[PDB]
Amino acid sequence: QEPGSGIGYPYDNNTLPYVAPGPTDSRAPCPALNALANHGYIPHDGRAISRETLQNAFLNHMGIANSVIELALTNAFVVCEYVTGSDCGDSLVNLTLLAEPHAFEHDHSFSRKDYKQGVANSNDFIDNRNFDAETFQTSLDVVAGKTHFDYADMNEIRLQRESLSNELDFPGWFTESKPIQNVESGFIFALVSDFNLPDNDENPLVRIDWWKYWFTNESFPYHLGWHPPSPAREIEFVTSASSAVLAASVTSTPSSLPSGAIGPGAEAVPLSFASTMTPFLLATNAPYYAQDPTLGPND
Ligand code: HEM
Ligand SMILES: *[C@@H]1O[C@H](CO)[C@@H](O[C@@H]2O[C@H](CO)[C@@H](O[C@@H]3O[C@H](CO)[C@@H](O)[C@H](O)[C@@H]3O)[C@H](O)[C@H]2NC(C)=O)[C@H](O)[C@H]1NC(C)=O
Ligand SMILES: *[C@@H]1O[C@H](CO)[C@@H](O[C@@H]2O[C@H](CO)[C@@H](O)[C@H](O)[C@H]2NC(C)=O)[C@H](O)[C@H]1NC(C)=O
Ligand SMILES: *[C@H]1O[C@H](CO)[C@@H](O)[C@H](O)[C@@H]1O[C@H]1O[C@H](CO)[C@@H](O)[C@H](O)[C@@H]1O
Ligand SMILES: *[C@@H]1O[C@H](CO)[C@@H](O)[C@H](O)[C@H]1NC(C)=O
Ligand SMILES: *[C@H]1O[C@H](CO)[C@@H](O)[C@H](O)[C@@H]1O
Ligand SMILES: *[C@H]1O[C@H](CO)[C@@H](O)[C@H](O)[C@@H]1O
Ligand SMILES: *[C@H]1O[C@H](CO)[C@@H](O)[C@H](O)[C@@H]1O
Ligand SMILES: *[C@H]1O[C@H](CO)[C@@H](O)[C@H](O)[C@@H]1O
Ligand SMILES: *[C@H]1O[C@H](CO)[C@@H](O)[C@H](O)[C@@H]1O
Ligand SMILES: *[C@H]1O[C@H](CO)[C@@H](O)[C@H](O)[C@@H]1O
Ligand SMILES: *[C@H]1O[C@H](CO)[C@@H](O)[C@H](O)[C@@H]1O
Ligand SMILES: *[C@H]1O[C@H](CO)[C@@H](O)[C@H](O)[C@@H]1O
Ligand SMILES: *[C@H]1O[C@H](CO)[C@@H](O)[C@H](O)[C@@H]1O
Ligand SMILES: *[C@H]1O[C@H](CO)[C@@H](O)[C@H](O)[C@@H]1O
Ligand SMILES: [Mn+2]
Repeated sequence: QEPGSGIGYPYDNNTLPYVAPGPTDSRAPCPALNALANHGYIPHDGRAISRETLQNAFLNHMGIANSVIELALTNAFVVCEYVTGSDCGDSLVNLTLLAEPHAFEHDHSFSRKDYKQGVANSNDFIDNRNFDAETFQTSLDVVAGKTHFDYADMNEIRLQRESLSNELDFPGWFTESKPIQNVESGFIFALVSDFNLPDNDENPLVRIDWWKYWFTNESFPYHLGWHPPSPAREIEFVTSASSAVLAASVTSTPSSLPSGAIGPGAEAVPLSFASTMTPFLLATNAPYYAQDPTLGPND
């Protein structure tokens, strides 16, 4: 928000306004990075981004400590080298390359379509990067009629998403990605769980309106009483939440689930790609921005 608005005070004392991305701006498959870029906490054009830029942006404007993004930074730069063909040093070329499929970007996302979702031909691909309202609605419908959801609910959501993706993706494309997705499940609990409840650290409950605002608008739900977590969330919270999601009991099992879908997931680790492997072509779509309604500087 505008620095003088005081909307972030006293959790964020140095805010910048929301600015919608233009047609030439680079955006990510990540709702967090997109929100940061929309506010210029990382470059608004989504290009040439250093580790420290990202660390400071997450810590000072989102209440997310350095520990939370340590692996994410490692993987971002691995994907950058893979996509571009050369070492990206400490300048991430752009955000768009992060939508390289079967890498950091993965299938059965909460709010994005899959790279080969519903395509009639093997070589075809679609926008697996921009926010997709229809996809996100499939996630929200699992918790329809609710204001909050827990670990068990999140587990049901990711299962529903896995089921839908396995059915809709071109035969052979679907690849389960529990370790990455459920770090991201942990991310959701870290950012938009209801810290106003007395037991937030034992059984954090996500506020659905906060989640919906963040994802749909790619800006921060301050108007709904949200603020950056204080103290900043640490990696321990995230991986514990991740483990708790996958450990939660399933009361409704979707069909067409991949093998081993229900149960614990592997620890997320650094990505690696063969030097001979050519990257998949990136979707070229203009960056998404909210239009119903469009957002003002303080939204
Ligand atoms: C530099 C650090 C980060 C990088 C490089 C990064 C990168 C990515 C990428 C490539 C995806 C796409 C995966 C997919 O859904 O197919 C993604 C998704 C996601 N990111 Fe990040 N991320 C970072 C930090 C964060 C943080 C700190 C949060 C929140 C605390 C966050 C929230 C999310 C969520 C919730 C998704 C899932 C979106 C969905 O499934 O629709 N990210 N991120
Ligand atoms: C973000 O950065 C990535 C990585 O540099 C960009 O993707 C790449 O964009 C270039 C065009 O600037 C593509 O190069 C072209 O390749 C085709 C086919 O090989 C060739 O006919 C052209 O002569 C040109 O060399 C490249 O394919 C593409 N990489 C991938 C894997 O898709 C991306 O455009 C950037 N996005 C934004 C919004 O800045
Ligand atoms: C995206 O952001 C917009 C702008 O903040 C939200 O629309 C506002 O919703 C709040 C509810 O707290 C109201 O006070 C305002 O009257 C709304 N403004 C306008 C112009 O509609 C919108 O709800 C957000 N989207 C989601 C899905 O959360
Ligand atoms: C991205 O651009 C490519 C051409 O540069 C196309 O081959 C792709 O289909 C894709 O096009 C989509 O996004 C662009 C924005 O760059 C739009 O102009 C197209 O209408 C399409 O949605
Ligand atoms: C914001 O400023 C107030 C008043 O000086 C201060 O008490 C608070 O600690 C500041 N917040 C942060 C996160 O620095
Ligand atoms: C989130 O983190 C937990 C603990 O590392 C994993 O078990 C899960 O697969 C996901 O990566
Ligand atoms: C989440 O998981 C990690 C290991 O993946 C632990 O280090 C952390 O304490 C938390 O249990
Ligand atoms: C790890 O941390 C999470 C979040 O604080 C808890 O919900 C979980 O029970 C475990 O202690
Ligand atoms: C990962 O961590 C969670 C929360 O502590 C457990 O529920 C799970 O069994 C696994 O150890
Ligand atoms: C986890 O617990 C539920 C009860 O809520 C059962 O339905 C399920 O079989 C599993 O034991
Ligand atoms: C068991 O409970 C879950 C909530 O965790 C529901 O999603 C499901 O429909 C069933 O009632
Ligand atoms: C749906 O069915 C699976 C087994 O296929 C269970 O693990 C789950 O608890 C739910 O009842
Ligand atoms: C229970 O919930 C699962 C996942 O949301 C559905 O796939 C199933 O149809 C039932 O409603
Ligand atoms: C990481 O691991 C892969 C193997 O999957 C190698 O191809 C790469 O060179 C790096 O060592
Ligand atoms: C987004 O842009 C529209 C104009 O199309 C405005 O009505 C709105 O206030 C927001 O700035
Ligand atoms: Mn995805």
